[PDB]
Amino acid sequence: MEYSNPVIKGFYPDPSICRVGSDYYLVTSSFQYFPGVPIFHSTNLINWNKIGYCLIRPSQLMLNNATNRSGIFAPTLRYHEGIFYLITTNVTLKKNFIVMSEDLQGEWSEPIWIDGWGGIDPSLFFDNDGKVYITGTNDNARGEELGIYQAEIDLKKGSIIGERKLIWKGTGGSYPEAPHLYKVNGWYYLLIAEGGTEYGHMVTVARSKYPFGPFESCPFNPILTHRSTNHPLQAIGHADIVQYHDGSWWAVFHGTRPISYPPKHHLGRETCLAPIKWTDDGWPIIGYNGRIDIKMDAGYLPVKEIIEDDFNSDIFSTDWNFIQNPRLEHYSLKGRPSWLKMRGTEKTLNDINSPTFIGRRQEHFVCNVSTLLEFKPNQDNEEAGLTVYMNEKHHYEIALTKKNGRINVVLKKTVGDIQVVVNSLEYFSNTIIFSIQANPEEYKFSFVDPNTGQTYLLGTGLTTLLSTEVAGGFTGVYFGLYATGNGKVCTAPAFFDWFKYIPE
Amino acid sequence: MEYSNPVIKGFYPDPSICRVGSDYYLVTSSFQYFPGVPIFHSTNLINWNKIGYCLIRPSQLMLNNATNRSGIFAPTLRYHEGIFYLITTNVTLKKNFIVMSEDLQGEWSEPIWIDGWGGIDPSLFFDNDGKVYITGTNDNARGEELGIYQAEIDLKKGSIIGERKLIWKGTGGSYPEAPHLYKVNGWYYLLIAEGGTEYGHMVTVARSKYPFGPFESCPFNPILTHRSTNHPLQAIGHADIVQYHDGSWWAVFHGTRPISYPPKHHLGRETCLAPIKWTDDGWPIIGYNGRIDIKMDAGYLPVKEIIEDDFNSDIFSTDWNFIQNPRLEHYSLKGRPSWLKMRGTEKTLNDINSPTFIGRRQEHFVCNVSTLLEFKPNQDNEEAGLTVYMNEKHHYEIALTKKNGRINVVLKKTVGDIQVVVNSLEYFSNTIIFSIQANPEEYKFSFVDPNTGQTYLLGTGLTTLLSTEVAGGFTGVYFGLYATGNGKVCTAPAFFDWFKYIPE
Ligand SMILES: OC[C@@H]1O[C@H](O)[C@H](O)[C@H]1O
Ligand SMILES: OC[C@@H]1O[C@H](O)[C@H](O)[C@H]1O
Ligand SMILES: O[C@@H]1[C@@H](O)[C@@H](O)OC[C@H]1O
Ligand SMILES: O[C@@H]1[C@@H](O)[C@@H](O)OC[C@H]1O
Ligand SMILES: O[C@@H]1[C@@H](O)[C@H](O)OC[C@H]1O
Ligand SMILES: O[C@@H]1[C@@H](O)[C@H](O)OC[C@H]1O
Ligand SMILES: O[C@@H]1[C@@H](O)[C@H](O)OC[C@H]1O
Ligand SMILES: O[C@@H]1[C@@H](O)[C@H](O)OC[C@H]1O
Ligand SMILES: [Ca+2]
Ligand SMILES: [Ca+2]
Repeated sequence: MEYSNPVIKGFYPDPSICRVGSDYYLVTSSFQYFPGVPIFHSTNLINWNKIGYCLIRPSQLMLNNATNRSGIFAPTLRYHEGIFYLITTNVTLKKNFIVMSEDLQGEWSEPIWIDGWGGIDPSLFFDNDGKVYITGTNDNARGEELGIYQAEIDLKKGSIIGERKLIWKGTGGSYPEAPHLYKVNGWYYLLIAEGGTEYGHMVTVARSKYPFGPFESCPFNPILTHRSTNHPLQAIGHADIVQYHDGSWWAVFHGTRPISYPPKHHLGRETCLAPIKWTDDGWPIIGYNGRIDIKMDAGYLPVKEIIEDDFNSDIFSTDWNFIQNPRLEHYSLKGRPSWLKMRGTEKTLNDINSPTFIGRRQEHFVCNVSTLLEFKPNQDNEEAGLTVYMNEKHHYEIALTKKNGRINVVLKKTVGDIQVVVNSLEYFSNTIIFSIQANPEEYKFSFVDPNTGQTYLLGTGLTTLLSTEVAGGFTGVYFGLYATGNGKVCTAPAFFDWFKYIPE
Repeated sequence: MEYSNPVIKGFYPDPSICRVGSDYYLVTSSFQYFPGVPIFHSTNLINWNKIGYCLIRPSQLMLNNATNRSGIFAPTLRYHEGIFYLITTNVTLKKNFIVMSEDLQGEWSEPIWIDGWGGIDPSLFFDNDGKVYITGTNDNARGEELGIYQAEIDLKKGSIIGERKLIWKGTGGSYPEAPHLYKVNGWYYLLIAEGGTEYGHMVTVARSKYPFGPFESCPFNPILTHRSTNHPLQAIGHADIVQYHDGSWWAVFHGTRPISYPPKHHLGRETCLAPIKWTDDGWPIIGYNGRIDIKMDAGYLPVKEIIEDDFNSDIFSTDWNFIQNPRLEHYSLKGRPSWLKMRGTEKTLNDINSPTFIGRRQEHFVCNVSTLLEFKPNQDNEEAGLTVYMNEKHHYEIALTKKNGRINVVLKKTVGDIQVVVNSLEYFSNTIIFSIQANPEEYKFSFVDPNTGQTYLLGTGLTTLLSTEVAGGFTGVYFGLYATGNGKVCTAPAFFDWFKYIPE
């Protein structure tokens, strides 16, 4: 039996996994998007269902001034004696913290801030003797030696017990990070990432008889990498290990699916799965001797996407994210029941600090995305539409607006410093359907006059100008609904009737 | 004593070196640019002077349909018994060939085509017993096994002697290439590149008692790489070894100087230098145990850029290149003596097949480039100016043109599918000076009214939107003079009085 990588497609980086009984839970990083830290459930490690998010209240998730280069970095999920612990860094705050839950169907606790614990990629390990360890990276603010640092932790207080110790510098790759500590068959294993989360990414491992070392580097490090290969999966690493309930061992990790030359990726880093074998001499081997594939052998794992939101519910679906903390008063499912009402502010998609926007990840190279908008702009600056969005300097949008007192449909692009109106046509109806067809190379932007059903191709745009390599940051493309007054508050409401996401 | 890498700055990839007495000669790849294969001279390996080019006649260099993804790939330079041999691939023709010279101050021979020898990166080795070997890569057209292939060669006939043999697959990195064979202290060394010429690039070496193997992989391969590091020099490899006349050993190779995040480079791949040490057990060590730096120890090498062309000469300087084979009738230094006259055709900078353009490499992150143009366009399509050019889809230009019968100075950009006029101002003089200030992050485009000396900032543009990572291909930015009729022949001549390139 076979499965395909990635197992969670689209922008789902830094996967951390946690087993409870015969069920599995997984979390990913979310940067500037709100709510933060998607959480998934699976029974077979292959098929994952999003249960919701971990950070859903402003007290848990302060994203003022966050961008796709900041906000929430790698989260780690652990379970002990009926309690889930989620530990992560808000890089904008420069703070590490824990939230807790006894029930993933309910909400998580207020943050327990870990004072004086710096760096990114905090992790927790519950040792068999009852001791709890926090492991993490060098603190940049301080200017510490690159490497992996560890201490005992008191979980109630969120405070370190005893001394913080450097435990391993790694094999010598850049950015030693993503540390997780495990104990298997009497050995402590320290699993890390090196090389940076781009084309040099790799997984390395060390072991010791003691939780604080000394750690011996695995003689066949790195144990997983696609560096220096032209494989369709690239930038592989940031791994977390699980033992399935049949006793077999597996790792989750992220990778990219770049296209073009030099390689460029626009779907973000995506969650992948590979089996682990243990050597006779007590080392883990990931995948096919340190390499993985798109099609993989499922071993004994039990093998087994059209999304349509008509805005009938007064609760937002779990597909939606906002750019930073939403200004709640600017979105309404109740103002006009069965529609989403959005109120544009002075902020545009070129601005980092909460523009009026709600969006969902692009999770497929080939898909069709559409929405119906009612919008009657009162003034020339006023605009609402559908965006393909990577960050504040890299986005395309098809929108209704006004120019010299005439309503126009426009295709607009921001790429770096370039802000261009690509095409503009007069439009004569109160509602419009926007439709975007995505393929690996380009987006095609069309609009439909709803009453006639007549379709019009407005223009196209390249996927590669939205790629991470071009745009910067750590994220993937989103499709979003937005409104703006382009420097002034928008005086006209935007009403979106529905949103459809149809993969090939 | 110290030197700085790169030793030849700007677009100078795939360096191959050749010693004759106490003097040294070096060649680099040139892709679609004409003339092709720059050749340099040095006495100390650090300071290189361009002597000219190897491929200067249309018979030697057929570039119709060549782009920055094709044309001339890696060249290798060798010397034997008073004759220089340059061997390379024209990827557009899909042909390998040799040109010969007994005097680098004169021209090279007609091509000797090596029939049936495919792949890229051909190399020559003159064995101590008089035998001559050609070494190269797998032939893609055929669909051969990746690896390094070798045969004996008859140099007069350009034909293989005996059998072509696979000699090494490399260590397992992608694209095993750049092979060179050497014989040192009774061992044959086969030096190659693996990992691709991007962030996974590395140098590996194998040895044998016999020229055709079996080859043993060096136990500490790779012997040079910056993969998985955040060093300012990246993508290092494609090395060629020389023994200096004091007996010390050195390698030349290329690397990039990327900026931003993810890393992006716009100066092309640049030629670097590092020392070699030989181990007691007979293996070469490059640089500081397989890593190199911007500042390097010069050992015993004897340690030791404003370019102004006023077009007084009726011969083009060695700084200038054209896009493919120039249409000679469209450039003149004699029509108006002391000026360069250019005649624009229907072809624009967006077209691959010889637009009217002459250009020189950007060789510094910080520099000021300028020219004076006399241009009186007769029609709206007609345009001449100064370009910052990476390839046909990635270039910025400041130019004089006509719109609705008014002369305007414009800043124009092509980035992927985006073609935009960024700024446009009416202009009232027959001549104009264009001035571009480059820094690592951006180009600033100004014009000067020559008689008044008044300067006007027209706009700016990002370096990263011209980077190789964004644009594609294998080259670096050029600054160019150009003219076009934008779909029609230009009916007005363009006269450029001078060109100045002033590094910081
Ligand atoms: O995803 C953001 C950062 O990149 C690396 O994957 C690191 O482990 C993580 O915190
Ligand atoms: O520069 C073009 C090609 O890239 C690699 O450096 C290869 O060796 C060369 O022929
Ligand atoms: O892997 C990442 C690295 O490449 C850098 O860009 O930022 C922090 C690290 O997590
Ligand atoms: O190293 C190069 C590789 O990465 C690819 O892009 O093209 C041919 C090779 O020479
Ligand atoms: O912090 C609280 C959390 O502990 C509980 O689970 O749900 C409600 C929250 O306010
Ligand atoms: O009994 C458990 C079994 O399900 C599996 O082997 O994983 C660990 C064991 O504790
Ligand atoms: O091919 C000729 C070359 O061999 C000679 O060196 O210079 C003139 C060329 O025409
Ligand atoms: O005599 C030569 C010397 O200059 C140097 O050691 O390089 C090789 C020798 O042949
Ligand atoms: Ca509805
Ligand atoms: Ca002159």
